[PDB]
Order: sequence, then structure tokens, then C-alpha cells
Amino acid sequence: SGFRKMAFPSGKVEGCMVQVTCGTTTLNGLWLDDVVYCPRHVICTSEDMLNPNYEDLLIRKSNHNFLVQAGNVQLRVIGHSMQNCVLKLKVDTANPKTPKYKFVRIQPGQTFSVLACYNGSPSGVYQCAMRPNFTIKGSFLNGSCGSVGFNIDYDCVSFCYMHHMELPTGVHAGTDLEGNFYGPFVDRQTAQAAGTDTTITVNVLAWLYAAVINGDRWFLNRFTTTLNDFNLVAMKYNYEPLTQDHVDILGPLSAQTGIAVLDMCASLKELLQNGMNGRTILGSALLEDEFTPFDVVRQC
Repeated sequence: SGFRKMAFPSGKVEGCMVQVTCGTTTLNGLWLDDVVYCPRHVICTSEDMLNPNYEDLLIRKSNHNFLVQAGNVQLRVIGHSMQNCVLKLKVDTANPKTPKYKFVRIQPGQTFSVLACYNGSPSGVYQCAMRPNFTIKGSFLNGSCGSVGFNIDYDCVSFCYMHHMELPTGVHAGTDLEGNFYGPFVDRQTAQAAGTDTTITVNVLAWLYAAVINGDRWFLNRFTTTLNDFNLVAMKYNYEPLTQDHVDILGPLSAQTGIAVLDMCASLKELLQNGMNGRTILGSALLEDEFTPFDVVRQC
């Protein structure tokens, strides 16, 4: 038993991280087959972030303006390309540590494992959720850009995030591995800021199932609620609306605990209106919304 924010083993991504330098900027790149992926804002100087024309910037670079480094071994760029906000450096040698992989884009509310990297060297790994406003609450310092997020499906690595920037509230924004940003963020100097966020309702129910499976039961009650009534309360507390499909997704957890979803909803309603009265759930004094139903099933 026990329930803890858990990350995927990082070994299969660690062997793909390289270091990419272009001018006076260094960040991380992802090396798969004979291609290195990294944020395109590498080819832009700090003094020019205000008004970059990446088309022009890429026409004025040559293969030899990019220094790619895999540990001690230097990779030689034989082609360079720009897919949306991601740069593709074609190199002479296919990475021999290339795992089976896919490029997938995730939905707000899903989670993934971040491998924070500096100078091509992995430094830490931890789980994140895509906030409904398309930011993540990560931990990144200067040189972190090009770090990637991913899920592991039986030896197959699903890349879903590449880190591009840190918004002024201290949260983090990036793209998928096709270079398409999550949310209304652009890779240029602007006052851009995180929009208003909301609580991920289905996840909170997941985490309440996780708590009963771990012996925390003090919030259960005999009542059940209707889907529509629960949603009237949810919206009052800035919780995203719950759908029948979310209910169906929580089926496996409801059957393992024998508590119907709308029963747990009645429990969540009461928590929202009274708080916990000095108690805790799975060692926390707040309702946690960063575990998906699948994250719970996976630890039970």
C-alpha cells in the first residue's frame, strides 16, 4: 500500500538527452534516430527575443552553427529544419540507444513524467499534470529548456512535452514534440501570462478512491447525489464539470471499492462546503487533482 506521486523510470529517455549550443545559448535536445529536437528559440539571441522572425533566423544559420554534444561525443549536424516551434537538427549518426517511441499530444488533466536536464545531463525526474490552462507546475532552472515529458507504455516511450519557458507566475509552458504549443503561449518576449486555472474534478475523485483503498475513509457518507446537482456545486468552487464519460472512467475504481461514483461525489460536495475540519486525506490538507484514474489504478 501507500500512495505517492510516482514518475516513470527515466533510463530510456536519459540516453536520448544531448546538449545543443547555437551562439551563446545552450539548452537540451532530444536525440532519436539521426534527428535532434530542441526549442527553436535556441537560434535566437536574448537581445532579439522581442521581435524574432524565425524564418529569417533559420535562413541565416548553417549546419556548423549548431554544436550538438552527446556526453563526450560530438554529433555533426548535416541538416537543419524548423517544424512549428521545434528545431530539427539532422545528424550523421543514429542514436543507438533510441527506444521505441511515439509523439503524442496530451489533454489537460493528464499527467506525465518530466526529466529535468541541464547541459544535456539529466538531473531529476518527477510527475506533472497538464493544467486546464495548459501550464504545468514544474521545477526548472536556467538551462532547462529542451527537457521533455513522457509516459511509458511497455517499453514504448510516449513523448508529449518539450519545455520552452517559465511564465511569470513561476509555472511552465512548452510544446508537444511536433512543436505545437500547449495553450496561448508564443516563444517571443511578451507580457503573456497564465490564464485562470480550474480544478480537475475527475482526478480528485480518483484520488479519493486512492484514499479509501489506502484506509482513509473518514469522508465517506451514506448519501449519493445526481450528476447535475454535483455539477452545480462543482462550478461554484471552480471545479471543472463532471461528465458521464468521467463517471465511466472511474468505474474500475468504484468496483474495486464498491462505492458508486455519485456516492463519492456526495462525499466531494461535502468536503467542498465544509473543508476537512483539521483532518487529512493521504497525508494532505488539501484536495489533490494531479492523479488521473490510471495513475491510481497503477498504484491501487
